[PDB]
Amino acid sequence: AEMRIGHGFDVHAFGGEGPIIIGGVRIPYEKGLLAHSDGDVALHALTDALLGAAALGDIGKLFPDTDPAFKGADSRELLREAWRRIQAKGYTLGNVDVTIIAQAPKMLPHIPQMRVFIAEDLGCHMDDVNVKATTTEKLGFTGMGLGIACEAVALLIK
Amino acid sequence: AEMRIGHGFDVHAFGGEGPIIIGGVRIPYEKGLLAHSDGDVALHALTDALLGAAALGDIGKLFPDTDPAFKGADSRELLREAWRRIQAKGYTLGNVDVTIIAQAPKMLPHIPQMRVFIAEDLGCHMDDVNVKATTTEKLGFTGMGLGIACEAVALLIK
Amino acid sequence: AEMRIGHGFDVHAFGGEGPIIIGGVRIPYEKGLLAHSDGDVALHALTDALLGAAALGDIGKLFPDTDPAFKGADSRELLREAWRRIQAKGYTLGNVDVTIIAQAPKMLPHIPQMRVFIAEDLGCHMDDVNVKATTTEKLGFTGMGLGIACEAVALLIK
Ligand SMILES: Nc1ccn([C@@H]2O[C@H](COP(=O)(O)OP(=O)(O)O)[C@@H](O)[C@H]2O)c(=O)n1
Ligand SMILES: Nc1ccn([C@@H]2O[C@H](COP(=O)(O)OP(=O)(O)O)[C@@H](O)[C@H]2O)c(=O)n1
Ligand SMILES: Nc1ccn([C@@H]2O[C@H](COP(=O)(O)OP(=O)(O)O)[C@@H](O)[C@H]2O)c(=O)n1
Ligand SMILES: CC(C)=CCC/C(C)=C/COP(=O)(O)OP(=O)(O)O
Ligand SMILES: [Mn+2]
Ligand SMILES: [Mn+2]
Ligand SMILES: [Mn+2]
Ligand SMILES: [Zn+2]
Ligand SMILES: [Zn+2]
Ligand SMILES: [Zn+2]
Repeated sequence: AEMRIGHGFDVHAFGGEGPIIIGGVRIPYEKGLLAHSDGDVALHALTDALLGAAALGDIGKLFPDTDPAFKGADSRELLREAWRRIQAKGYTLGNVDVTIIAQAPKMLPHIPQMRVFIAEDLGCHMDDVNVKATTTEKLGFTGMGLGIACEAVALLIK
Repeated sequence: AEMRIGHGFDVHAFGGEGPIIIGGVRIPYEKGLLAHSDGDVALHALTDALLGAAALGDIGKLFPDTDPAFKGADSRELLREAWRRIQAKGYTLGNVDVTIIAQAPKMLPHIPQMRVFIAEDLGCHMDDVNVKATTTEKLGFTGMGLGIACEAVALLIK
Repeated sequence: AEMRIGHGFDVHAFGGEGPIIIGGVRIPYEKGLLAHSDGDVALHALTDALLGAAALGDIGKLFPDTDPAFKGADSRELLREAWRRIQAKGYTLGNVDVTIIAQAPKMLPHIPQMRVFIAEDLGCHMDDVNVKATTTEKLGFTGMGLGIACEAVALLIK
């Protein structure tokens, strides 16, 4: 059994009306997130971490910012699709860990539901999906409420 | 033997008198770090990386920002406590890698002592604990001396 | 077979004439990168991820900012040298995943060539090297075109 590591990172800016979608979960907030998809940084970062582990590039590589094939869709579809590909190459999920970086809104109440979504989307047990949040103690663009960042790592098995 | 990956990230802002505690080590600096605990970003980030690998959430989940149980303590206690929990679920340490992001102070002289602390706190050999530092070449909130960031990754074995 | 995780992170600021070197690849851009070496954030971050996995510190530890031994060289040499050391301790490459964080230039056309370089430098198959890019949607120092950040993770086998 060969094992593979992956990393992902994403940022999206605030704009317009709430809510925001993070980890599939619709979360109420004063601002919404500017996006060409649904702006779900958590799932984008996770997808990159997963793809990178399977050495398949990134989301922008699999789903061009323009292309007809998979266009203007919600990030859960993109996640499921990438996982389809990652499995086609003969990988199963080791586990994933996600780190949301945001000053607000409060993510912790929504994390259990995010895990239901991700566990479903990758067809695994919840105990292989972990999600956290942190603030930057009001420092930097996230700390000064301009956007949200997210990091994810992934482990795969062949 | 099943293997598990984890990631952690933390930021704290400068304020008041030095010194700062980073990786358990008390380091002299003009400013100190604003915190509800001892503001040890290195250990916080490590703890999250470890917890995330064991799919146990984050420090804020285990030790609420308010709660009586483990209150206003130093981050080495929180680290040891989380490791107690991570072991209770039947995990041993693969290895940890930590990345301090700070313009100053200079971290490199203190890294050997940080590793003594962490290796003790997780009850392992030093050769399973790695710590680095980097500046952001004067860019961003860390680069403009407003705070310190840290990243950690962890590998666990069941 | 024991397995080891590593993480790396690097930033460099824009300045002077293009081009920039990223992942060994010379990429045309209006500004160049301020550096004591060639300012290759991608390879620096990768090297730290690799060294950290082998618990050998960071690049600044192996190659002091001043030292005669390996001085003012290009980052591919530093990468190859660190890999020599990492192998001397009895490690082979599991895989690496790299994440470039930059508003511009566009990295995606250059990624295939970056992988040729890294795969050569670590003497492995391309399918063990993954590289991505992302913008911070115009937010933060990278988003406001002041510099480039990069993250890397690495897996090693003993
Ligand atoms: N400096 C950069 C940044 C991104 N990219 C590519 O552009 C894509 C999308 O960039 P983005 O930062 O807007 O990512 P999204 O969160 O919008 O999907 C990435 O997935 C990469 O393929 C690039 O080629 N060079
Ligand atoms: N956007 C956010 C940020 C943090 N959190 C939670 O709040 C806790 C503490 O946040 P923090 O950024 O002040 O972390 P500390 O370094 O102060 O421990 C985290 O551990 C999460 O449980 C959240 O629910 N939503
Ligand atoms: N706060 C810090 C930052 C960096 N360092 C050390 O200084 C070295 C170089 O720092 P740097 O941010 O300029 O890294 P480069 O990208 O210039 O190689 C690091 O590799 C660390 O060894 C430190 O001791 N304390
Ligand atoms: C964990 C990672 C990837 C850290 C990199 C730091 C980063 C992207 C800072 C954003 O700039 P900023 O918020 O400091 O911009 P400014 O302070 O200029 O508003
Ligand atoms: Mn806090
Ligand atoms: Mn430097
Ligand atoms: Mn975008
Ligand atoms: Zn995105
Ligand atoms: Zn903290
Ligand atoms: Zn560098």
